[PDB]
Amino acid sequence: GAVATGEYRNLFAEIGKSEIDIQRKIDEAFQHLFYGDAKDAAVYYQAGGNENGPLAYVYDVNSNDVRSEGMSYGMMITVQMDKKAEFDAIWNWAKTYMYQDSPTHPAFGYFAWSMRRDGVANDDMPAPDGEEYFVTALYFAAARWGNGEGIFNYQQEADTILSRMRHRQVITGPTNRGVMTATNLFHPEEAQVRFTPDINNADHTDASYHLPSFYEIWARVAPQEDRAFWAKAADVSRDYFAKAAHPVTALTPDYGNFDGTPWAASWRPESVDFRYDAWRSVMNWSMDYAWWGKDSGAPARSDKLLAFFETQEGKMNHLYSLDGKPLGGGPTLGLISMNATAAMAATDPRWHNFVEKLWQQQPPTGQYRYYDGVLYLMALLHCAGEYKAWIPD
Ligand SMILES: O[C@@H]1[C@@H](O)[C@H](O[C@@H]2CO[C@@H](O[C@@H]3CO[C@@H](O)[C@H](O)[C@H]3O)[C@H](O)[C@H]2O)OC[C@H]1O
Repeated sequence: GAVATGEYRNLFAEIGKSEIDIQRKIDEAFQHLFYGDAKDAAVYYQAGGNENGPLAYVYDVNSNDVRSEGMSYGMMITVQMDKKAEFDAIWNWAKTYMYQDSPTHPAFGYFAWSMRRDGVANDDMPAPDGEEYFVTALYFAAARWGNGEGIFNYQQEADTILSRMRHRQVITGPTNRGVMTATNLFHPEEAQVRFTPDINNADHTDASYHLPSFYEIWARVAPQEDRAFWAKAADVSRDYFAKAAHPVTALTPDYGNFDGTPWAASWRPESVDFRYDAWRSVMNWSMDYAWWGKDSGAPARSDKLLAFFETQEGKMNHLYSLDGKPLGGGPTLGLISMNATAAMAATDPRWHNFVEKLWQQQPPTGQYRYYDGVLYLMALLHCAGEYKAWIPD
C-alpha cells in the first residue's frame, strides 16, 4: 500500500498528463473555490477574527448554511495542500462556533452539524462524518506543521475529540431544538460510526461515513487504550462495504443498518437509494485499498461500480436504486469526481476513462457549487497522488 511504500499513485500521470498540467489543474481548483468570485465560485469566506486570529468558513451554497462536513473537508483539503493559514482560520471558526463545550448539553464534545454564517446553530447535534474528518485532518496537521498550543495543539485536540467519540456517556439536556438525549458517536459493540448520537435514531449508520482509511491512522496514533477499537472499526468497515454494496452494481444506500441493509429514515424514506451521500462510498473503500492494501474486496467493488456507470454513458443520472434503476437528475461534477476515485482500487482499464472524465471538468459555479466543488478538489488530490496519510509521532 501507499503508506508502507510512501509512493502514492498519480493516476493523472498514469493516463498521460504532465506534472506541470496536473499542478495547474489543482491550483486552478483551489483558487476558484477558495478565492474565486464571492457570488459565483468561492466556497471559502473570511469572517473576521477573534482571540485565536483569523476566522473563515466553508459555505454550503447548495443549502444556504455552513456544515461540519464542509468545514472538515476544508481542513482536509488545506492540510493536504499545505495551506496552513486557511486550515487555521476554518478550524478556529469550527472550534469557536460549532464545538459544544457544555458538559450538561447532549452534544458535549461534538460539533453542531448545520450553522448559519453568523455562527448561530440550526441544529446543535453533530453529523459524525464531520468529526471523522476533523480528527483525521487535525492529526495530519500535527504531522505536517507540528503542534501549536491551545486550539492549535492539533494532536491534543484530535486525541480529546476522538476519545470522546468513543467514550461519551448518555446526556439528556436542553438544546436549540428542545430537550434531547444523545450518546457516543461509535456503537461500542458494532464498532461502527453512527448516523446520529440522538437516541431516537442512534442505532443506524451510513456507508459513506465508514472511513477505514482513517481508522488505521487512529489505530496508530490515538490514545493507547482505544487503538484496538479503531483497528476493529477498520476491519468492520471493510466487511460493511462488502455487505452494504449491491452485488451487481456496488451501489450503496445513503443510510443503513449495522447489519449492512438499507435504512429508510422516517423523515427521508428515499435514504434507501444511492443518492448524494452514497456517491462517496467508493472513494472511502478505494482510498483504504490504495493506502493500506487490506480490503481484499475493494478492487472488485470498484470494477463493478465503474462497469455499472459505463452502462449509463450518455444517460447518466445522479440518483439510483441499488439495483441500478435511474431515479433522476443528470450528470454532476461530484459524482464524476467520486467515480474517478474508484481508480485508486479498480483493475479494469475502463478506469482510465473515468479519470479522464474528471480531468476534462472545470471548477463548478452557481448555486450547487459546494458539494460538487469539495468533492472535485478532493478527487483531484486523490487522482494526482497528493492526498496522503500524514501520520504524526
Ligand atoms: O436529531 C437528529 C438530527 O440532528 C439528525 O440530523 C442529521 C445530521 O446529519 C445530516 O447529515 C449531514 C449533511 O448531509 C450529508 O451529506 C453529510 O454527509 C452529513 O454531514 C443529516 O442530513 C441530518 O438529518 O437527523 C436525525 C435526528 O435524530
